[PDB]
Amino acid sequence: SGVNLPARRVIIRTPIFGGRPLDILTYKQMVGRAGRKGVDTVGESILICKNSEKSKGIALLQGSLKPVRSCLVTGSMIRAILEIIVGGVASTSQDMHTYAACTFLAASMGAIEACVMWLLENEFIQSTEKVYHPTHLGSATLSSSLSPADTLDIFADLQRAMKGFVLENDLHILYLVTPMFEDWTTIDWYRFFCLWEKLPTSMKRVAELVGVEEGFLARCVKGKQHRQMAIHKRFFTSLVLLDLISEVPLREINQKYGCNRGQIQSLQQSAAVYAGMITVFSNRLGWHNMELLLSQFQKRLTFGIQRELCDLVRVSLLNAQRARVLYASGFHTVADLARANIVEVEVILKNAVPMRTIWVTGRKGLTEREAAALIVEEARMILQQDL
Amino acid sequence: SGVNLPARRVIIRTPIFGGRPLDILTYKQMVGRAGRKGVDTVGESILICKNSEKSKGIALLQGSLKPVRSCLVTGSMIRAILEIIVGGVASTSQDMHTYAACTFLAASMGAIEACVMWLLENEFIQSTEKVYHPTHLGSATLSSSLSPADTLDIFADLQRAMKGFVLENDLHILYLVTPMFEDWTTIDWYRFFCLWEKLPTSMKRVAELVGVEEGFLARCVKGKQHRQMAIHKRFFTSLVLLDLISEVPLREINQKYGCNRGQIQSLQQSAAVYAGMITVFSNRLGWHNMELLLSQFQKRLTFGIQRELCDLVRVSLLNAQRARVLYASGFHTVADLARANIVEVEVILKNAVPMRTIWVTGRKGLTEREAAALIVEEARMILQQDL
Repeated sequence: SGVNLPARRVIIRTPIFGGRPLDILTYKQMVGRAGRKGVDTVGESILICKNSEKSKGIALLQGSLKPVRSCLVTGSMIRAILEIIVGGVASTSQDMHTYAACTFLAASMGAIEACVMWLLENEFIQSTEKVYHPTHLGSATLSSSLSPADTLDIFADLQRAMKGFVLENDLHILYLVTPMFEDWTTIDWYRFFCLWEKLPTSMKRVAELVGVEEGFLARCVKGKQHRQMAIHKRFFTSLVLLDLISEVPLREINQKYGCNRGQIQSLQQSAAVYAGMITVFSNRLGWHNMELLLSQFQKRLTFGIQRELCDLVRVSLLNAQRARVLYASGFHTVADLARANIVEVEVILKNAVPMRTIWVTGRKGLTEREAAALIVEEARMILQQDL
Repeated sequence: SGVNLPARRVIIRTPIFGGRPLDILTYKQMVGRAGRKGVDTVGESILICKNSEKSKGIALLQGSLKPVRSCLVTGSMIRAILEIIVGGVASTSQDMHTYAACTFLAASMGAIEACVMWLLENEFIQSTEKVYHPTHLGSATLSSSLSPADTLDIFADLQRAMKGFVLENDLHILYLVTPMFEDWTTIDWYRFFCLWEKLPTSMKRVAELVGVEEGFLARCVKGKQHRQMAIHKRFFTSLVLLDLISEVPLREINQKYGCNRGQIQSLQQSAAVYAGMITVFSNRLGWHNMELLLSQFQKRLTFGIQRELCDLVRVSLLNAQRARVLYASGFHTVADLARANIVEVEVILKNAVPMRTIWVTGRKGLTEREAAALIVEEARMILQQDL
């Protein structure tokens, strides 16, 4: 499903992918890369099958991808009506019924009117004379683009930071921006136990405040609760993210956290969007103090930087190390970095090694002389374009 | 200052005792045991002196006992007038001034009336038309026989356990009954730090609730606050006492807690009186809840037993082991221990070894057959005498 990777021959190992048979939908694009335009006159695919698996394998060759559905109580439809009656375009209930006539479900050929009552129960909409008007929680969910199923928990979770908050460490702030657990990595309980003990006094206070138990953490799982399970994995996700924003080596996290670099950036990119949705959610809800703490946490989770390098990182070619080594060069803001001597940044960028050898996302490789010039050149354009 | 120990010769090491010159008062009784009555016709005392210390040493010989004082703002006088006007005997202020004419200070030959004003400020006394009446705090302090200086802190300390309490472990209850630190032992910070880490999760919750800091505990003292000092040493006294009421061996405490067995009994006997004063203090103050929790903690601290052996220990001949081994013999209460077979308790008492060899306080040594018969015989008298 990714970027086009042309190749003359395509080989598939088994019709069974991860213990399950290969889907036809992904199979069409699975082979579709075979044959380069204007270079290769013939492209081929060789699916590999054994014993009785050939009967299952051949079915994909003569099979066709399944027809599309609408997937529309349903959690994907609650947001649908919330997206229209909160924007103010559709107010009368009868006109809302015509919206359900405009969807994919209607065009394919009851509970739609019974689903707005679900929103009525959860304070998302106030009932008036029927003509519906959004509430403070309803308008905040739409602006931040969260699913209404998740918001009910967040609203009761963010409001539980009202009772008690810690500020020495970023853990409690990070705990409220970790999205979920999904299946981003396989947990290691014994490894978590050793990490649980070595945690400092400040961080252990956070866990008790959000429901994580010191007495039960990597203790009962060894010897053997869905909402309690979604909290412990949420805490582990927050522990990993705190090391990410501390700029610890990514290799070191592997040796310490058990999850490899592939699932780390697939989480810090996903958790950075969450911090960009909680911040907007708290902005529209009139929580000006909470928006202050989470305002800078979207930029920190994306790039794995500290507070110091937030301004340096604004240049698109400084991801996580090209700004740290540059920061030690006496350049602490992007304003005066834009005025750096061109020949000066060449030597400092040469060092710190863990002709197109330096890499920048989007333009493949680059040479050091050009990229260092691009560091200043991009900094020129930022200073006057935003003022 | 203890029990008489006659001897024909008494020899003293140095006039300097513990880095200070020896007092005259203790010197009269220092060698007064020399010469047995009706056995020794001559008793002698030989003080050993060196170099120039002989001039200081001879002052002991020709010295006379220092004249007595009264030591009577003064903390020992606040209790003096509280103890009388709260009993109802002295009410009028002029009669109180007459009482101050009856003291040792008066008979030896201004601020007496000013010390009442100290009691007025601290709510110990309500002011009426001057005729004075007790308050709820004033009548509770007298009955429990606590110094008014200590009560002001206890009342706030015991009202902080009002808001938050823990019950799974006996630590927080023990924290409210540890008297002070005095100079019962020399603290070991590094050993406490290792002990601080190995504390379970439940006990560490108590320390944060009473002012003890996980971050600062055997951390700053190594690298280098009187009320903060008196709390940490209070916590150590409560930490030691919990092992005492867990029936752990006293030898093991020495290897683990660093304080010798001599200072342990000098604490558990002193801390047992405190539990007998806090319980009475809470009784008169109308706190019927922790009067229940602290009711059994005077007997536990005196004998270093658990809850199970509270009834067995009522017999004066079962201190801390003679009841534990007897408890495992199927005898769990003093009611049915009174009906035990005489020959049965002989064999069980013979075992558990860590003719008059078994020892009982107050009667020197005893033989096993007599003492085992005394275990039952004392239990006979208790059953009907108390009913």
